[PDB]
Amino acid sequence: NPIHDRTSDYHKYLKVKQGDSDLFKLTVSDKRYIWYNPDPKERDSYECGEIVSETSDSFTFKTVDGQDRQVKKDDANQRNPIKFDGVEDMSELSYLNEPAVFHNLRVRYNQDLIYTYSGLFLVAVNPFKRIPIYTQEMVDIFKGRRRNEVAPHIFAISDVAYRSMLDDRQNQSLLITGESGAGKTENTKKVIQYLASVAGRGVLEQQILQANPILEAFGNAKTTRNNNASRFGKFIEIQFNSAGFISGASIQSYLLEKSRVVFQSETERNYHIFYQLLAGATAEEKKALHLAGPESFNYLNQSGCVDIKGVSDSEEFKITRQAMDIVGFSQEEQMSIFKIIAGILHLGNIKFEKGAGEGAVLKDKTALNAASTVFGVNPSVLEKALMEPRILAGRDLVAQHLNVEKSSSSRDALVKALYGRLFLWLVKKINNVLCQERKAYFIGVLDISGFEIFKVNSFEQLCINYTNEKLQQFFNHHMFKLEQEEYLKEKINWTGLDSQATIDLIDGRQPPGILALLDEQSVFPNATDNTLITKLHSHFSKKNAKYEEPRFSKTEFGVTHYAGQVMYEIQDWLEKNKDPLQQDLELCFKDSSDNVVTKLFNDPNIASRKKFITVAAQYKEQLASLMATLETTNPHFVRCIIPNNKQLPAKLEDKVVLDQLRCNGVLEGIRITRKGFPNRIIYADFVKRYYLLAPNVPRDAEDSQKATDAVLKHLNIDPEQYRFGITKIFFRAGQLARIEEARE
Ligand SMILES: [Mg+2]
Repeated sequence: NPIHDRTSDYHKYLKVKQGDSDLFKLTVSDKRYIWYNPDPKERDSYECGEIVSETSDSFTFKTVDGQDRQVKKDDANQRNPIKFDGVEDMSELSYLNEPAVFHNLRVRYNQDLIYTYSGLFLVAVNPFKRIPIYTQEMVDIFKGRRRNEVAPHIFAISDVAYRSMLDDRQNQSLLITGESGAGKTENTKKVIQYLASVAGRGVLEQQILQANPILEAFGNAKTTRNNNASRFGKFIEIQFNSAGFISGASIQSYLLEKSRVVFQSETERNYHIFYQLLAGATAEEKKALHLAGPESFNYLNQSGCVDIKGVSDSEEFKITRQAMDIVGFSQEEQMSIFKIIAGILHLGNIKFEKGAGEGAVLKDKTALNAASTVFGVNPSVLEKALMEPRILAGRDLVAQHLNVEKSSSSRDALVKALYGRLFLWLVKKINNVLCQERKAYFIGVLDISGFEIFKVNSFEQLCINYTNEKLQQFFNHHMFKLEQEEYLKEKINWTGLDSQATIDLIDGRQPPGILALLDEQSVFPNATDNTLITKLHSHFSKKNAKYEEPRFSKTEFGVTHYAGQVMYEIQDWLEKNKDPLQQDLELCFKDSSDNVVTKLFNDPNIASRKKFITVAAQYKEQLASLMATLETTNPHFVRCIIPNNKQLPAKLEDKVVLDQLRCNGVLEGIRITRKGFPNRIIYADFVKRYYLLAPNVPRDAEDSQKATDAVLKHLNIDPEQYRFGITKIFFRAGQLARIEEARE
């Protein structure tokens, strides 16, 4: 049994290596240390100082290069005794200050132990290298094991959720969030791998597993932070019958980055599918789709990057086509998907020219025709809908001759609409195959970004930060409910409203919040960026404590989020909220001869947001349905963390890491925890380690509570620092570290 065989891969890769002995005496030391900042302007870079003496309210310590500093006891970050280095749950630490939390993570990360609990959270730090802990053999170890019987792992939280589903008869959710490159999608895939194995058996399992490469081909791209970045969020429901076997699955997607189709920043790529197609198509597909190399398409030849190191786009095309076969897209469906992809690239090569007054005409029709052929549309109808759309102006419908720039924007809008709708069609198609109208239970997995705070923040950042306000509020309420249950159950008296202001500033109706004011401006076609930002300042500047009008910028505003202030710029929000596409372009493509393209334009479930609503209103409603579903589940929270910004292994950077722990709720959770009784230990466990600290207890004394009390009395510990629970002693912060340091 690998859990008990210390030579196994389980022990080597997931545990701190255990020596011949764990006796208290091995770890005895008279040194006491403090974590301190060598430079006080760097709040989260620490070094270890040896305390050399103390007064009533201060410590004096030696810094690393020999200099005496002093610190008030009340301000000190004491270092946990060495036995605590490597513990599997931060809730086991006696000193719970920030550098002590970072130290335990780093100790573990130094041994390639990338998973560590913190109370309710599983903290997962990307190793940026392969560690072989996700094999079938590794799956089998976690089957049926309680959290406290096996090491931290995404498989163990997956098993606890599965058993809770079966035992409590309650749907479950796993919320997996964090920065780009942190590992969320890979962990999401491991949860699905795990459930398919413990609960599967089959062709349905295979289809559920193959849904993923399809959506990654279409919704992931190389960015500067991740070679395989997800540019859409997702919520996957894995469905079960009441006997606990997988019966189905459903996928909801969110915030697909449609703008990447038409523009990529330097060294970034477009969506993988465009390179796959070009690399992987047969000679006969290339000629039928009129394809050349990526250097021949404006939508793929601007960033300077068409290749990803270690990735073969033609081998990935094969993988994507195999996935499609297995889910059951027909050969004709697949061809039409590739026709849409090829036609977008052809659209992007249309070059608009001035032909007189502007004008915009097409002198070479080759790209127009190629696009028209592949989409099944009339090129003369496409041409006019692009450059001379008929516009309603009062009661008159008149063709307006657009100039080159508006013609080019309209073409871009068409491309983004084709891409967005195709993606939604793909999701619906996969759902039609996988989804069970009659599931008994589900485990839902959310894989989305945590808070996004960039150098520039725009409408999509406000959306995902609004989502993360809700999810952090949900976690807070959950944490409050479970802590009070724990204290109740052990009979111990100790005794997200916070998030509501920010949420109301964003989504309030009366008085109107930011999205309501955005939506109001959206019915006025001549409203501008300036009219919108002015309205926002008029309502909130100096009037709402979570908002800030900048000192100087005229296009930005600040929101105080859970994770700190975010500055947003409002350029183009009015356009983003309406997502406009000329009606003559809808009309052109509504009459397509292609059986996929017609759906993108004639099925109102795909072609339109529902009835009339804006993009913000739809985002608010989809978030409220998501929250409604999560509130019916027993949730589990996974916080993925990136160790540095360079995609390098073995380089865990304190400032990068701690900033994420502050943003994602981990440090706040600990700060709240550490105030009550954070260490709660099964009496027999306590006795088993500490019996030699007192006379006449019996390492296995049958009366565990009494023997615990014997040691506490013998050491004369202040009774205010502990509480006897029905099954555990509860300790205030620091107390257990002082017991660990007592004399044998
Ligand atoms: Mg991802």
